[PDB]
Amino acid sequence: AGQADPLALYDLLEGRIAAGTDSEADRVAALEQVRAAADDQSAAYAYVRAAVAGRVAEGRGLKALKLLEEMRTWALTSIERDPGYRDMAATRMLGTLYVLAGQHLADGDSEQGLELLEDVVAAHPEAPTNHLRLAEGYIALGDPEPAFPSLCLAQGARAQLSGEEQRLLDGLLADIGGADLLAC
Repeated sequence: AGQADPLALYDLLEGRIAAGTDSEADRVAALEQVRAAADDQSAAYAYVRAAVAGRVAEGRGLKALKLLEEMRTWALTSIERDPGYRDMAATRMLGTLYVLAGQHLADGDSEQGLELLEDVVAAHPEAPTNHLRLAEGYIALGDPEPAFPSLCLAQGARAQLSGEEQRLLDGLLADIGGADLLAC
């Protein structure tokens, strides 16, 4: 009767986000529709539920605390269903959530979010995404020294980062005084 596939909804929302053409209304509509969609018990469904809740929360400064908990809960559900889904994307998501906003989650642990990010790097060193998110976490938690090798790996393969990821990396590098000071 026209109900959207959650995975396809996610891809459409992510396309808008990449373009910068997502409004609050677009993000909220995606959240409502994935919530309404039937759960097929897959890790993918749960990942999408978490990711879309996360995008809505991100558009509210990560201060939509109930949405952060919905993200946390569905990321854990996804991991329980298949911890290898999308090369551990749900574990990476959960790690980033904790390093950035763990203090706003009852069962979150900010510092242990770094362990999740380390786990993803250990399993999937080939993806600069993983190095970028690990570096982001170390920096967020005031521990720049271990971030530098990860920054160097992310910068070295920056052509494989999404536009959003490149802007994130470039912001971290601007904050340290410029990419020219990494001295990889």
